[PDB]
Amino acid sequence: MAVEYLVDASALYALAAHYDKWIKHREKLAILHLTIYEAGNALWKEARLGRVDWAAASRHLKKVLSSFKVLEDPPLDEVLRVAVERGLTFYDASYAYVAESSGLVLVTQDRELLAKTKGAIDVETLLVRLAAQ
Amino acid sequence: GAMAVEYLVDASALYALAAHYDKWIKHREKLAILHLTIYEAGNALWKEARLGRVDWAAASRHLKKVLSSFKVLEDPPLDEVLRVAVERGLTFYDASYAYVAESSGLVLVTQDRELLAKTKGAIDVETLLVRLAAQ
Amino acid sequence: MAVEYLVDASALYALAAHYDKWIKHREKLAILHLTIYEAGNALWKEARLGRVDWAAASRHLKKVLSSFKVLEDPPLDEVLRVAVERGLTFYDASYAYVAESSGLVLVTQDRELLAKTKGAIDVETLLVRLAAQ
Amino acid sequence: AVEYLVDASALYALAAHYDKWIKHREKLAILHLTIYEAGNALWKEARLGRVDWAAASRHLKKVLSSFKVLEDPPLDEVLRVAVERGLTFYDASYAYVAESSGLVLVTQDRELLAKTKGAIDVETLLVRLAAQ
Ligand SMILES: [Cl-]
Ligand SMILES: [Cl-]
Repeated sequence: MAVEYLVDASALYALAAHYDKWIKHREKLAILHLTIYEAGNALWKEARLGRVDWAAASRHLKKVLSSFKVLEDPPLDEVLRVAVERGLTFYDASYAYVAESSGLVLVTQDRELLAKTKGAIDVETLLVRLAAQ
Repeated sequence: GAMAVEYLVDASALYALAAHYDKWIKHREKLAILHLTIYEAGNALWKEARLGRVDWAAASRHLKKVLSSFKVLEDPPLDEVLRVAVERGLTFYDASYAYVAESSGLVLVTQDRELLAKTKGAIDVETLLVRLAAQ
Repeated sequence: MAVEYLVDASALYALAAHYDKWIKHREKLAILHLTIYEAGNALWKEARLGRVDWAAASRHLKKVLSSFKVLEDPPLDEVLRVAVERGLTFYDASYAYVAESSGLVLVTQDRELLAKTKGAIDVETLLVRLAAQ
Repeated sequence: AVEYLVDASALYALAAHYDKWIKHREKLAILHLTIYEAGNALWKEARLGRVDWAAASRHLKKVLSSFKVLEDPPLDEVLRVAVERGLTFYDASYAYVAESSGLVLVTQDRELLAKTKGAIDVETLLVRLAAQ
């Protein structure tokens, strides 16, 4: 119990393939309402370019996302400031803001975020940390 | 959640409405947005700031208040939306709106012509304003 | 003209892994100027997401793009008309207009563009055709 | 000759200040990309209700045609500029050409103004032409 990591869309995407390795740790994981849509839009672009099992895959992504705790939305107010100050998009900035102000570890697969978010790690790093418990 | 909601407002509409507070404020219980709406409105203001909007900060505070006035619905099932996306040739983001409006029997208010076309019962901000003026 | 096919970003991106299969038919393969940027952006997103071999891969992509002939830019007002009438992005509409306008076969991996561009085909269909020659 | 490389956000604003720069056109160039980005912005406005999109598309055609068009950069290079300076491949494309070509990047994008040596905005470009 008690959230420790905030997972963004590219991290969630990577994680969907290691279900077993982390579900037992699902209590330490969270996302934003935003992630659901971003994961969806990414699955959508794949179906647009030919992914055949998009439907089945769509069900599995749904199951993966259901495993996570969902945090409250950050104030648009603050996020914009962080986006303007760090050269991030409003989307990425939302994760950086919530992670730092909430004292959480931001798991992302983006190189820009890892570098502009204090304490940010990648999916792999998250895995070693979880396996060590 | 609530139930006095008749309209689902999207980012493009919300943005237009932001400059017509008075005409709809007293009807607020009738309008709703999705969580996604918060980020989309933000991303739009963000782009203006990136392009040199002087008052982005002040404007962000205003946009914030405007958003606080709306009821926020629950997130839709991912798979359903993806299907609507694929079927009507919409982005997953825009399909989230079409699905929720039609699934809940709500009127989608959008400024996007494509959405108006593929979402049954959808109206634009102007149409929304007239309907409110008469009630 | 000897050119028969207009290849877009999604087509071009896949084609890059079947170099030998089309390189001999190259003089029948063309792209738009936009194609360069779109392809570079796709690789960029991959690097932003942790693609280690992005330095070397960008070189392979350059070579790939160099094998294609580059068509002249379409009229903005025409491309917009198509984008608005068929519900396509301006970028996508470009390919639709040029291909149909020039009597070429649009090769796209985008279901949306296939369904909306008269004669459009996918990469697989392109290969089988070149195979018959 | 060419002195300034104008991107999409800049090209778009300048389209309202035609008389202020035509006579200076030969000093103005874009990328092939600039055509697609401009058209995509008008498309968004048309999608969002703009009524005079057809007419507006013609004026944009004329404006865009008044600019020389540089050769496409080595996808090779550009990518590097973008990874290092945290830009997108599109923006980086402009930072590369202007620099590697000793041109002054003209952009309405704060992020680019700051990551491209000697880059200036629309207003800045307009005061200069006023002088010359
Ligand atoms: Cl960025
Ligand atoms: Cl679309």
